Amino acid sequence: SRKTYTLTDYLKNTYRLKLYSLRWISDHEYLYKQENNILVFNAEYGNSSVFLENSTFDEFGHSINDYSISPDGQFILLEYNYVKQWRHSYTASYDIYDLNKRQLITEERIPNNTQWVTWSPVGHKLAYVWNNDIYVKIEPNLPSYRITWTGKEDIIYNGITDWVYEEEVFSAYSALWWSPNGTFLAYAQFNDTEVPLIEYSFYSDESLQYPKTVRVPYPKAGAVNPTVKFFVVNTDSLSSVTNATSIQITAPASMLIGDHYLCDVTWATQERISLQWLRRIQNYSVMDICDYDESSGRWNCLVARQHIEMSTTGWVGRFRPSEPHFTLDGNSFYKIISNEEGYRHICYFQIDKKDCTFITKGTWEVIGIEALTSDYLYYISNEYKGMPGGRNLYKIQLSDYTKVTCLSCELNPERCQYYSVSFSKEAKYYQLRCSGPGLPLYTLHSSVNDKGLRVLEDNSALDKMLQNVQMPSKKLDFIILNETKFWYQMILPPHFDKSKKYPLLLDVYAGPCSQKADTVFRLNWATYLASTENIIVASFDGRGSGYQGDKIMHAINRRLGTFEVEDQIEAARQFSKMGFVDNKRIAIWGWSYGGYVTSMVLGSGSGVFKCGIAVAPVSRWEYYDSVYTERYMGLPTPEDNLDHYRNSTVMSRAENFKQVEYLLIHGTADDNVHFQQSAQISKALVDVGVDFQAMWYTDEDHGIASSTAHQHIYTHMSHFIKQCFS
Amino acid sequence: SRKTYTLTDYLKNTYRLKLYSLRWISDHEYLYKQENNILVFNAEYGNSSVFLENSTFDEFGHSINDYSISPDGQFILLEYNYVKQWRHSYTASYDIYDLNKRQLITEERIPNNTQWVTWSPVGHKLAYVWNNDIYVKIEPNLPSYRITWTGKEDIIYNGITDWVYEEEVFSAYSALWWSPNGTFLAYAQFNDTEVPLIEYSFYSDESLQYPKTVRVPYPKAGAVNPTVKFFVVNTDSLSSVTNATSIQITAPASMLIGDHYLCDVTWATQERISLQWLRRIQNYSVMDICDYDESSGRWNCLVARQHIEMSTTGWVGRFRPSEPHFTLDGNSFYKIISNEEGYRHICYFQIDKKDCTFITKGTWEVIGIEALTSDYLYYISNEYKGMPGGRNLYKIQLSDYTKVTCLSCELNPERCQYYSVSFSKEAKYYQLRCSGPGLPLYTLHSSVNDKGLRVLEDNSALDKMLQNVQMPSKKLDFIILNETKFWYQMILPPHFDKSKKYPLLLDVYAGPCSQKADTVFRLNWATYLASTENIIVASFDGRGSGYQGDKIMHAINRRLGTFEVEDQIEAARQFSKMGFVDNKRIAIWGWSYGGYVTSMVLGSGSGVFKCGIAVAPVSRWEYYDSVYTERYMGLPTPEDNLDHYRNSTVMSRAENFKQVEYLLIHGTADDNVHFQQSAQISKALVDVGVDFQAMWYTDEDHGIASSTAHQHIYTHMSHFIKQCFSLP
Ligand SMILES: N[C@@H](CC(=O)N1CCCCCN1C(=O)c1ccccc1)Cc1cc(F)c(F)cc1F
Ligand SMILES: N[C@@H](CC(=O)N1CCCCCN1C(=O)c1ccccc1)Cc1cc(F)c(F)cc1F
Repeated sequence: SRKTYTLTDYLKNTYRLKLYSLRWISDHEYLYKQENNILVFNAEYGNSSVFLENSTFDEFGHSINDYSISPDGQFILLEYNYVKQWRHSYTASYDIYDLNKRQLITEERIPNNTQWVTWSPVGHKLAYVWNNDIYVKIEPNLPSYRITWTGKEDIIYNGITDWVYEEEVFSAYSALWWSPNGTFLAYAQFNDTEVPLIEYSFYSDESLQYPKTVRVPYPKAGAVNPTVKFFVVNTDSLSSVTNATSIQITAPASMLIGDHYLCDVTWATQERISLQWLRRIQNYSVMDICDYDESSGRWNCLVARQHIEMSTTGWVGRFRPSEPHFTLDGNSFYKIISNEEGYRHICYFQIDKKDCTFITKGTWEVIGIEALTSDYLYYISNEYKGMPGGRNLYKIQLSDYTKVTCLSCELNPERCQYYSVSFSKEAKYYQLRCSGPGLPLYTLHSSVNDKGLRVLEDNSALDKMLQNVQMPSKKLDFIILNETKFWYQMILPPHFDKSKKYPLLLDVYAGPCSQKADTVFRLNWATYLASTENIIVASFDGRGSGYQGDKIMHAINRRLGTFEVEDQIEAARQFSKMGFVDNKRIAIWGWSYGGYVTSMVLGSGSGVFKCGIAVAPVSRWEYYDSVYTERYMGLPTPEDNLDHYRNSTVMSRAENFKQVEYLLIHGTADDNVHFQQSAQISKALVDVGVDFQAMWYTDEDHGIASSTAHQHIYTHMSHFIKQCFS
Repeated sequence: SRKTYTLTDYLKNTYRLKLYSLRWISDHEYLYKQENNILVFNAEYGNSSVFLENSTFDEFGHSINDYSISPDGQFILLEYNYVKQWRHSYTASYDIYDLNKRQLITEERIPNNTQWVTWSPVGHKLAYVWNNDIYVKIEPNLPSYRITWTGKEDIIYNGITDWVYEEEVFSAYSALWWSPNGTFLAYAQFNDTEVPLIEYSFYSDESLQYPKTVRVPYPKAGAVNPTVKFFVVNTDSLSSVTNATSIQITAPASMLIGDHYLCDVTWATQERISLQWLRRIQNYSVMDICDYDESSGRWNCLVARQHIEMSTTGWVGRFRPSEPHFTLDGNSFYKIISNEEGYRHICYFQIDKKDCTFITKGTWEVIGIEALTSDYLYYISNEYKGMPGGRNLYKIQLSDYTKVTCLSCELNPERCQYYSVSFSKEAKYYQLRCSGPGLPLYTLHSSVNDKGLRVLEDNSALDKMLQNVQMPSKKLDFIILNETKFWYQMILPPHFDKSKKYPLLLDVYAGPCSQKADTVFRLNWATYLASTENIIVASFDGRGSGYQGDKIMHAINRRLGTFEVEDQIEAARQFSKMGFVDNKRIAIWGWSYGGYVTSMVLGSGSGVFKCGIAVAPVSRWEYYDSVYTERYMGLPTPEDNLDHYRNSTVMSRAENFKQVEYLLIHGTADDNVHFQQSAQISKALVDVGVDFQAMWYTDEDHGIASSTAHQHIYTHMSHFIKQCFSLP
């Protein structure tokens, strides 16, 4: 009777989720990439027009992987020769096409191996980074102006982030921010001169005779950190004369006293820029608000405008201090910050008034501020039904905080409990995106009335296909631990009979401020495990998890590898007694932080797990990068937290692996969690004589994401799970 | 009923083979280390005396791992702070103890981190190498004389070999040879300046924050090779004046025309040194014989004394040209070289007469020349019973080649078919060492009559223990392939019943000039597999194997990865039809070259094997070192042999692993077969989508020999074999 969602269905993508990625180019229209051609839509009525033909670039000779249309609509940026670097960085080649004259610009071309390119927010200026230096192009076909002269590979970074700032703070390679009307181009500069280098072999294609040694400036816990400087250049004064003058914005003095980080940059108006700085001990941050001094030429940040955000229970912000959203005139702003009760809510600030006023409150949290008009502030929160794993769009009346309206809650409560949104330029319209618990549903709305204009994509195609297959169901609920509730989720096999006993796989991540129990619909490896292998796949959010208040999130401050691993153990202990769970067949797996936790759990000696898999695990915190590790662990010095750094390694628990079956997997070219970390785990297991399974993936990084490696690791892990369970 | 030889018995060494390692210090006495104390024995009667007390070094503060007594008997060299490097090289600290005055010498001490130390053959001079430079000490307590000033880590090596000369040509770190009475100290110097570097990560103890990158000058196939120079210094002219004058011995011109290697140095008399040179294409070698010119001060090598040794079927020598054994006056010498029929035999040379005369002949081979007197030449060969896997000591009368006597053959034919020997200084006595098929047996003999003086060690202790356990048996036999015989051996489970069907594990190495089928008694992993798991463990010697003549050994010249892998397949195919072998459960494993072969066999598509294990395998020849690879494969250039270099990779056979269960294992710090090789195998397997098992050993090298790693790999492989055979 009917088939199931098989491993091959997962690996080969037989059932695909349709999306509807649009890009607003104004307050009334958006672009819609349609594989071949790019269309422009009228939000109000839904009528479209071909903006760019599929055939426009046949005889280009190069495969284009992406394109960027100037705010103007006058030019289009073509990206090709894409070569991936880290999680966000990459280099490519670029050609600009003039839509005014259907020509391909041929002069003063952007160099090959360009590191980053971006239009100004208005008109058609360009800033790009090449050989670590910043360049500006006022017109697509005119010579470009060199802004920085200090770029040097692996040493001086202008306009682009070094390894740790990319991964841990800006989640981007770009370190340059244009002012709203494009007059100013602000940028950061990173000096990695004394940052040690992580080195590892990269074998490359078979033809390479000698393996290459990759070296990337990467500061591990407690090591020397990159240093940073911020600058602002006026792109209307480049003219031709001499080298552009970049005005630096320094300090704050409370930051200069020791190591610190630049952690946010947000333009407030044409002449006001805000900056957030974080001390190396990340429980204290400062926001400066700097104004352009037309007579002086410099930028001054009035101490009256300085705001301090600190924490006494932990670090500041979910992963870094949140970003400010300024009102039109730039004299006030809204920002998500922790409550006195420990819940993240929106607080209203006057740029020159120290105390703010919360506009939202309650035991739930604002996930993020989505749009600000002079009337309303739109935000996403998990307030609805009191479930931390749901997401809904709300709007709050700026003149009366009592008038808060939920805009997504009731649209289709059965199928939609997790939304994200995308507003037009002046928030006249917004696209709601529901991604669970039912199939994704994309809709378009107009802010004046909040009425739904139409359904953009309802995934009906996928729906027809999935009713021919025995799909698994998902249960989102909670259990109680010491007077506080903790949520969990279970992917249940089809025709789940609580009478029968099922094996159970604990899918874990559990890093600080994470969430594995939610209402999102997913087609993944767990779908296959439940549907075909009839394995229940659970996830639990214990101490340390986020979106539930600092009492739960900061529970692991300076204590990684303790409560989050114990709560995973307690959850499974509780699941085993549920009645539909086979005690004798409970397993655990995780990737990255999940791998760390999975390994700490298997070596805890609990005896609750038969077997487990850890993919690219951290094994000891001194091996991970400073910005992340230190944020939760402090410095690994005897005066600070070295003792716990030493008490929380997977290696120290080697002996207890005797009791379980373990699968350790790691990519050899992992630039993030160095192969080193699993190399030390295997060496410790060998030293006490415990047998285990292993698999290395040659040249794969932290994502083990090449087509073949991805297929191979899941296939390998599937064999492992079925064997431990049958 | 009784126990078996278990995996734990192997990993924990519960049944140990006793040895009797002696060291001759004269023609009448030898030393015998007895854990605590070192004794000196009188060969004639067997009476001993305590030479050095166990307690002599209690308050030394350092654990001593070895010691060397000067030829004199006057001093003793103490080795401590031993830190291993490659297969033979290491650094250590040294202290000299004066036995004349029971004192520990405290002045002008040998440096810490010394790379190599050796007494002169006579008296008590010392030569040692430190920071790549040569030093000489005329007296243990006097300032030493710096001989070389060019040493530079990883670049210029004086008196010590670089990585490839250590592994492939001299099998030692030492590159210095004293003359017979210690007057001259000859040495080689290696320049690795343009040799590329192999680089790999070394993780070290957990406390290392950032992994270290090791880099060692290592020339892969076809790359730039180290260059070499030979020198001779007179240690009686060091006196104090100035820097010692080292006299260089160059050429031969037939060698200087291109890349070449220094491949042997053998002193002939107090003033005559011989040297063998090998061209980079290793089918041609030249021997120079150089005499000290007292008036000139230099060394001249008379072209009349030059001898060429070349091969048209393959390379020269088993692994390099063999070494000469000179007669008293140094005007003649005996050397093992290939026959016109292709068999290695002893031939007699006049230093200035071009054509030699073979003194042994037949379809068997002389393994090595063991001792030369004015009367007789003592040698080891596999002549007896026509079995290439046996070893016996023979003596041939130098005045009449017809009088050859076998000295070991009949001593104990049932238990002993594999001997090695150790002669005293002037061959007055010799120690025979039997290592199979029965338990090892060590005996002492006197050459005058060849009578047995006494049994030194008969392993009776082990014998008592082994009769309480169900030990396996060993069968040495042959099968015929295309009119020629090929030997094999099988470790058979106890109470073997040819009626029952047994799973069979093919244990393979099969590199050029190797031999896995022999009469040696062994206690290893195969003993456990047969005794406890009742698995038959076989080994076969096919084309390319040695000790059976060049027709078989050179069969793979320029053709690695072809006939030796095919013959392994044919052997297993034949074994599967034997009647006591289960077709459905045949597996294969090998280490190193064995790993390469095992992988080529599993990827051949034969279907004969269900599963197999490859430990530290070579995967493509361009990744291995020049001296070894090129010897059998030529240069990897289109004009030469690049096509076969490309046709013989494990990676190209990836698709055929779909049919088998494969276990790939490699040490991440393997400086010999770089992890790189298995990294390319796994990446090729992943690319065609074939599932397999893997295990990396952090910081372990080509031997995966630390105590814990050794135990862990055998345990892991045992689980894999039992599961593939459906036991447990
Ligand atoms: N440093 C972590 C950054 C991180 O958690 N990010 C990026 C910064 C914003 C916070 C959310 N997070 C996401 O980018 C993300 C990263 C990794 C898994 C899921 C989601 C990445 C990370 C943490 C670890 F504990 C690992 F071992 C591996 C890893 F990549
Ligand atoms: N290069 C080889 C040197 C070698 O065979 N030696 C050293 C030089 C004298 C000839 C005999 N041989 C011995 O040292 C020895 C080494 C290894 C196994 C058996 C015997 C070593 C070797 C060859 C390979 F094909 C491997 F992949 C690994 C390896 F160690």
